[PDB]
Amino acid sequence: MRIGILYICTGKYDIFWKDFYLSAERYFMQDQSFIIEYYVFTDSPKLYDEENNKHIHRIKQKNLGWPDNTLKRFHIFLRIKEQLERETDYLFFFNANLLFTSPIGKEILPPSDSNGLLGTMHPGFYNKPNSEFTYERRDASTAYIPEGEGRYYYAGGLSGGCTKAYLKLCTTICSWVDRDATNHIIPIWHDESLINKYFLDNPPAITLSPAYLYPEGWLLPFEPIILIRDK
Ligand SMILES: C[C@@H]1O[C@@H](O[C@H]2[C@H](O[C@H]3[C@H](O)[C@@H](O)[C@H](O)O[C@@H]3CO)O[C@H](CO)[C@H](O)[C@@H]2O)[C@@H](O)[C@H](O)[C@@H]1O
Repeated sequence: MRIGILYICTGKYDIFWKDFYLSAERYFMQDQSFIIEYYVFTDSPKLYDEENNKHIHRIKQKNLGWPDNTLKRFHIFLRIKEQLERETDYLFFFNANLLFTSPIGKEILPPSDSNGLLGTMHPGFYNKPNSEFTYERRDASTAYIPEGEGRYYYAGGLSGGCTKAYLKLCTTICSWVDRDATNHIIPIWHDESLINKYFLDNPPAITLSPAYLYPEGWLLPFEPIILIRDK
């Protein structure tokens, strides 16, 4: 019924919201079965259409700068954590620069009987062998994986699940994030690095193809469902 969308645009990144939002209204989960809430974490004063729409929730979040912008992701999600458990059945995170090209239905929702959790295959690694996966390799990070270990390389920019299951992931990973800071370790790919470990312990109930991560200006043997805008 309810779909929480988590979205972060700080500094200039807010220039992505307008279109992400618009496309979402056309394509993403449009069935009267679903009510979509938008949690948009930003330091910008006003979003687009934020005045007319009651489902656009601006959350005041200052600019953390790179990498902490991406690194602190679950720290930032967890501020409204209690709100999130109230208002949403499912959560999904989109990288700021995504654009919906095609209709997305209930096909992507993890079942009940599952662990249900969702992840997308990184577009750069879908055609490569796991030696080529950019997994954090220092056993000093929480995000470390043994060489020749792991099934897929998962992307930072789209993830989700049952609200209860994806939050456990935010807190769990949020903690790993914190442990590494105590060791002065920053995983190589940051949150992506860490989510891949979690999805190693936790194979995701749904693994979406790279079509959902299709880069703008790459040729790939899929139809793009979701597109990645190029800066
Ligand atoms: C899709 C890509 O996302 C950002 O960069 C990601 C980076 O992309 C590499 C990819 O790893 C490589 O295999 C492919 O052939 O070329 C891309 C070069 O851009 O991959 C790492 C994983 O190691 C992270 O996922 C990075 O976020 C972005 O900055 C790129 O512009 C592009 O949109």
